[PDB]
Amino acid sequence: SGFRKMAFPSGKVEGCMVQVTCGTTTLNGLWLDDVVYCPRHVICTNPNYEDLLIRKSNHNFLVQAGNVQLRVIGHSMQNCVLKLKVDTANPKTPKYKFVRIQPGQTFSVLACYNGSPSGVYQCAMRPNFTIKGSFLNGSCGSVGFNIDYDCVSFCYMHHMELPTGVHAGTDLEGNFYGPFVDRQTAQAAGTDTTITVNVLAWLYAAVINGDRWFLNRFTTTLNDFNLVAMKYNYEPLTQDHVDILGPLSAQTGIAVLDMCASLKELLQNGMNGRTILGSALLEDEFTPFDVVRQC
Amino acid sequence: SGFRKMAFPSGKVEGCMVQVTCGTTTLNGLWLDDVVYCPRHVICTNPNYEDLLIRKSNHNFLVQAGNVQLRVIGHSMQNCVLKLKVDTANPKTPKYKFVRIQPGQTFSVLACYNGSPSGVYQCAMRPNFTIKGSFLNGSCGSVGFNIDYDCVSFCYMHHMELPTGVHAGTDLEGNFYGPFVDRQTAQAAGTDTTITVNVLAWLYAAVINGDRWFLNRFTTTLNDFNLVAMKYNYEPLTQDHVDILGPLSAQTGIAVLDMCASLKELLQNGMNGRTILGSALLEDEFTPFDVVRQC
Ligand SMILES: *C(=O)c1ccc(OCc2ccccc2)cc1F
Ligand SMILES: *C(=O)c1ccc(OCc2ccccc2)cc1F
Ligand SMILES: [Br-]
Ligand SMILES: [Mg+2]
Ligand SMILES: [Mg+2]
Repeated sequence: SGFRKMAFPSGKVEGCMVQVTCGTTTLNGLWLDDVVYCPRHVICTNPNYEDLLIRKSNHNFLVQAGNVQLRVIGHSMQNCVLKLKVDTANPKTPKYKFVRIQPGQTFSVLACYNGSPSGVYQCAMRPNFTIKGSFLNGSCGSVGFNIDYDCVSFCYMHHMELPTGVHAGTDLEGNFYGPFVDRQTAQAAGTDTTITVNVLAWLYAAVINGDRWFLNRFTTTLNDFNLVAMKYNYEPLTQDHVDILGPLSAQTGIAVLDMCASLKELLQNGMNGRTILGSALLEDEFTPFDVVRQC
Repeated sequence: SGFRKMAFPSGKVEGCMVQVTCGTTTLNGLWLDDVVYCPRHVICTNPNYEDLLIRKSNHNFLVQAGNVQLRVIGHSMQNCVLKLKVDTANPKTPKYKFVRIQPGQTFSVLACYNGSPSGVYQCAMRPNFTIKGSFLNGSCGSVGFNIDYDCVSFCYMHHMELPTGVHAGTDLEGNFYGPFVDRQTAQAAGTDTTITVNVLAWLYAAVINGDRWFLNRFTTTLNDFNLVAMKYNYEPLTQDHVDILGPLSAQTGIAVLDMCASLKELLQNGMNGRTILGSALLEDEFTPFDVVRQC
């Protein structure tokens, strides 16, 4: 029993983190096989990164894997990341993939400074393509990931913090999540919404854990629910979301539309001072998979 | 910016987790140098563990470090843990200590099943010596730890789940946290209280992150505050707690007793639908050190 914000074990990723310095700029890099990936921000001083990279030599890049220096033998830019070929393949390279996630999905973040991992925590990609992370100066290049069996699916590299305190980054192919750019502008996060399918998954988690006070005998229609969800700034719930919640509906014996009626009531009346799984608000950063994995 | 429940990187501990089987009972063990530590529960079938262990041979213990079997060459019981001497020292042994923590302190938990790490999350030792963990069948032997520089301070080994869904375990010397025993009784968690110094540290974290709506011009006395804290089931705040909060008080320019007046108001009036650091309730599982580490 119990339900916590649970991250994946970070060992396999810790073995891949390195430090990258170019000029007076230092940040984190990801060392997989004979390639080090890092944000192209490291060559900064409306910049034109194509020019900046042409004006650079392999010897301008100091790559340090702990107490060992790696020799850069080739550099190239892939969108907003840099690929630095090095003369040494990482002996700790796990089986891995580069995957881009969808809004509503979760991933574990290994916050790193000067190539040294500092902490690990769970994050969700918000509907507005930001993440509510925890990052200080020097965290550029920290990566987010999931694990399936033995394979590390990298999905996020950290770049910048937006004015509202939220964070923006790219996939490992260097393509930004959301309408953000790696330069100094007035860019701000767009209006966010609540991830409805996740709130429902979390309600199932509560039931599985013996928290049932919010349940009711009623059942609603998918239409009538979405009419209420939109009013409260919730994402629309689709039939695919219902099918995805299938396994949890079976384990608990509560039909999805039955749970949706409980959610509707919670939106319209609040919690009346009660809590669900130790929370006084509806949590939406647990996916259906996250619940099954932990329950 | 940002504030998350952040665990320590688990790599150094992942390399120490093994599987231990005796009879049809399998659970997790901690392999450090040439010793494997695990709960004495593994020799179970008001048991008398001294008898049970006398009736066992080194060959009755199957220890598997991944795909490699370890040969047990000696066994002994230290309170509620077992020490299984093996013919092979763990080459991945980090610098480590066995430390017992105080109620109110936090630690990272690496939940493990069949010797395989599954997830990592942050926990606090409650005033009643339970932890609100996330553990399923097979999690016996999962460990909690902190990291200081390169040294892993192990502080918890998981044993059992209590009726209310909370968890009880021991330090690595086999001594239980709280008045719990490793046998089947009606034992239940005692009444819990809120960790006041932690709530204050978390309020400082909010201020450091730009959440200031709860602040007020007032300041209270340590006496007058504790009179209110006791009413709301909060731990007493001591002058040592005030001194510990010193660094955060300096960084923010808010005297501790000034923050205590904000806390008093929050207890007496609630949050009026607002949130602090994304929470609608007063969070008490962040220590002052946790805040400094992350802010
Ligand atoms: C770190 O990797 C990183 C990446 C992108 C950033 O974008 C904002 C910015 C501001 C000023 C100059 C260039 C880019 C910031 C970072 F820290
Ligand atoms: C796992 O390691 C473990 C340890 C102690 C436990 O105590 C409860 C109990 C119940 C029945 C027989 C013996 C002990 C339970 C565990 F799972
Ligand atoms: Br909350
Ligand atoms: Mg219902
Ligand atoms: Mg005040």
